[PDB]
Amino acid sequence: SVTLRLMTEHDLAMLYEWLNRSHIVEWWGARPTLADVQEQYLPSVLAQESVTPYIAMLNGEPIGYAQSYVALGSGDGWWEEETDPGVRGIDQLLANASQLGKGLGTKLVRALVELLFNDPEVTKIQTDPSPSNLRAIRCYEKAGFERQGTVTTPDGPAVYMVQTRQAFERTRS
Ligand SMILES: CC(C)(COP(=O)(O)OP(=O)(O)OC[C@H]1O[C@@H](n2cnc3c(N)ncnc32)[C@H](O)[C@@H]1OP(=O)(O)O)[C@@H](O)C(=O)NCCC(=O)NCCS
Repeated sequence: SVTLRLMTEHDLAMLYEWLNRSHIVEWWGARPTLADVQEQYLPSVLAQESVTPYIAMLNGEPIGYAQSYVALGSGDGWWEEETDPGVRGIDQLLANASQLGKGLGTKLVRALVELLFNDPEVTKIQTDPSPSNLRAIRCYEKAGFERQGTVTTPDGPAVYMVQTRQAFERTRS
C-alpha cells in the first residue's frame, strides 16, 4: 500500500536527484539545479502559491513526490476561470523508472484523492496532464478521474480531468 507524508526541507536533496532522472525530465513541468530545487520546492515557498508537497511511501521507502494545490489560489494565468475555493488540483511522479507501469501511480493518486476529500471544504479534484502524456491520463482515469476537455494553461494545452466528491462517495465502497 502507498501512503503519503508531508515533504520536509530534509527531502529536497533527494527530490533534486529525482527531478533530474530522464523518465521525470521528459514529463515534469526541465533539469533543475540543487539551488533551483531548494528555492522552488521548499514547503514554505510552495505554501505561498497554495501548494502542499508530499512524499509517497511504500514499505518504509520513499517512492515518489506529489503536490496538491488550491486552484483559486494559483499564480497569474493559472485557473483564471475558477470561482470555487473547494477545488484542489494534483500533480505527482514516481521516483524509480523500474517501478513505472505497475499500478503504483494509481495507488498514489487514490491515496492523495482520499486525503484531499478529508478536508470537508473540498468539493472536487482536478488534474491537467498534457495531451501527449497518455500514460498519466490513463492513470488518472484508473484512479477515478474523468476527462472533461481541452484547456489552455500557461504551460500549454492540457486534458482537464476531474473527480467530484459525489463520485468519490459512490466509488469508495
Ligand atoms: C504518471 C505516473 C505517476 C503514473 O503512474 P504509473 O504507476 O506508471 O501508472 P499505472 O501503472 O498506475 O497506470 C498506467 C496506465 O497507463 C497505460 N499506458 C501507458 N502508456 C500508455 C500510452 N502511451 N497510451 C495509452 N495508455 C498507456 C498503461 O496501460 C496503464 O493502464 P492499464 O492498467 O489499463 O494497463 C508515472 O508514470 C510517472 O511518474 N510518470 C513520469 C512523470 C509524469 O508524467 N508525471 C505526471 C505529469 S501530469
